[PDB]
Amino acid sequence: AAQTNAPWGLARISSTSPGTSTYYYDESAGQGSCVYVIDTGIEASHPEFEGRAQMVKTYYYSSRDGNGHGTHCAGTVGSRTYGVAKKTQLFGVKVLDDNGSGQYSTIIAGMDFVASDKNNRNCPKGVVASLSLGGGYSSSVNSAAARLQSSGVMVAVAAGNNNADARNYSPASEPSVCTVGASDRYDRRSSFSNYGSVLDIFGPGTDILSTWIGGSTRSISGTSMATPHVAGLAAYLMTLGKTTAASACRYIADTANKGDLSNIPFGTVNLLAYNNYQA
Ligand SMILES: [Ca+2]
Repeated sequence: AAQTNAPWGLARISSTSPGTSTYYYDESAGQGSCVYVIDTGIEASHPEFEGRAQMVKTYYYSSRDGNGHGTHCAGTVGSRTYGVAKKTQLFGVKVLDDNGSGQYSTIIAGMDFVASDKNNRNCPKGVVASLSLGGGYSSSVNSAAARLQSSGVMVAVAAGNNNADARNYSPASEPSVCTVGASDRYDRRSSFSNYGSVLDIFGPGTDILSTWIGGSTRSISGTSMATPHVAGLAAYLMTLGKTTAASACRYIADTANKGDLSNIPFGTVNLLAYNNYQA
């Protein structure tokens, strides 16, 4: 399949080179996989989701995304126009309030919720979780992310936006998950992206067009935007049978575009997520 005039980040993850605008992907498009978006919620009624999105848990008085961030992330995972895995099922877990913040205890509870809830969902090709959140180092937050990954979910987490070593942030610093840095359309490390030996992969994170609340769209930037590109890529690859939840991060790193990013500090991977699709 070919989607012309796609958002630059979609075009980038199916290209060996920057500067193109068509997204190429196998038409299976993540069908039969599931992605949990653990964030501010998802505006499921948005047509871009085509009935494939649903809120499954909230820790607040409503399950509505009153912020937009979770809707944007979900859109990069799996919206029809802005998504990597255009046929995946999307499940929203609202651990962040409408101001975009959440207590670590609530975030931990939402991770444990996903580890159990996947047993209530039909995801024959596999389960992914996209965590575009984080704060300072917490061993409890890291151990919750580790449990989620151990349960058989491919966990993708944002590296953080501190232009610092991700070793000091959670869940970014949990070794066993897939920690995602951000790049821009000219293949630079995004100025704000964290770095360090705990990163597994980079994805597009600067000026990312996706869905927003009120049935709208907008471009925004962050490692929060890079993470759902990798989560959607994992779902896509698991539907194609190329990898499994336990192996997807390594598979993505093995098949990534290698050595092509600028402003990568010594000791940080220079790997950019790539779907290797050959039509
Ligand atoms: Ca890792």
